[PDB]
Amino acid sequence: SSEELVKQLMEEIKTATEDRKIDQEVLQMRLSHLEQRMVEDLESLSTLQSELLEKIELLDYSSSIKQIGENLKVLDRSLKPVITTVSLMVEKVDLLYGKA
Amino acid sequence: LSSEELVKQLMEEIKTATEDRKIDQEVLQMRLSHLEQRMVEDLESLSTLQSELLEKIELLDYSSSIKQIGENLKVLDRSLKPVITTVSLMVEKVDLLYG
Amino acid sequence: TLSSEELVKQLMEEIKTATEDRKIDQEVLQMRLSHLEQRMVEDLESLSTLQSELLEKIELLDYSSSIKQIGENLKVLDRSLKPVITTVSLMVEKVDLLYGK
Amino acid sequence: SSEELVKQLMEEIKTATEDRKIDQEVLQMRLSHLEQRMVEDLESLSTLQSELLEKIELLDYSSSIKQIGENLKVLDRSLKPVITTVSLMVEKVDLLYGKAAVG
Repeated sequence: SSEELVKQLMEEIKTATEDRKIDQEVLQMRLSHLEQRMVEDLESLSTLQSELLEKIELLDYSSSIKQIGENLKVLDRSLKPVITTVSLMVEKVDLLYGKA
Repeated sequence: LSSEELVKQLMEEIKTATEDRKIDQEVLQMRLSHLEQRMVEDLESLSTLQSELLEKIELLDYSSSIKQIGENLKVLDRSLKPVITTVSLMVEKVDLLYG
Repeated sequence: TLSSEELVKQLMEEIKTATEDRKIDQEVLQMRLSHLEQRMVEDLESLSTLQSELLEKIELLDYSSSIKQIGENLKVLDRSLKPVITTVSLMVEKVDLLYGK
Repeated sequence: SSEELVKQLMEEIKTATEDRKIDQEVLQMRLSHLEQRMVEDLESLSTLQSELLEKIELLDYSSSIKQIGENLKVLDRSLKPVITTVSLMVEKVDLLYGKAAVG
């Protein structure tokens, strides 16, 4: 019963090492689940992030707005000569109208 | 200092250490599950925010307003120098008729 | 030179030093997960903030009205010019006919 | 078969201890893989977000759109007299055209 206490105990360590074997199964099951959920979800986020990027570059109107701006400055330029050419016609027409 | 008493001491040392290791394992299982639940909670939030960025950014669509302005700017261009030039011609033609 | 009783006692001091060291080793594996959770919590918090700060910035970059106005003002300036263009248009038809004779 | 039992038990404990030592090393190894994957993925999201913060600044036309609004108002104000002036002048051309047209 000292030699039967060693008997029982060698069965406990056999028992406990079987338990530990399953305990380590469950652990791998939770680890893998986290790793797989991390790529499903940290990945999913990256898609949308990049889908947003697409639309940000599809709503770049810097070129259209630079151009509108520049076309408006051409008109505003041609105002100078226009007023000049009109003012010379006014006196010309004023002269014919006084000497008709 | 018996043998049957000293095997029993070692029996309870091992029994304890086995109880300890089990707990350690259940602690680790809980911490892994907690981390995964927290990560999911916090990503679902970010994931929602990013969908409302996808919509909200359509506020920055001006494609149509911008085409209409490009065209009205052509209309203005035809409304100025080409008109004056025909007027200057016209005044030239009247001027001769009075000669 | 190995009494059964003496091998047991040696096994108990052995096991005792292994149960202490097993303890420290497990506390480190535990705190590895606490450290990673925190790291993840902090970085996702920062992400979330920027996301909100981006949302506020999109609202500060809506010049949709300010563009519609320029769109309209410009329609108004063009409409303001049709009457004079018509007048010139008619006078030119009349003058060119007389000049061509 | 007292000392030879202890010596057998000791061997069972040795194989149990060393199996555990390895399971710990295997766990430490998956944890390092987890730590490195998590950090690499979070650094990517943080990279891609700060690239987002920059691209969106390209849609800040405020400076341009003020200048457009400004340059238009000028033109619109600067044209009001030019319409008036050409309208009076074209009426006078009319009155001159009438006489030239009968004579």
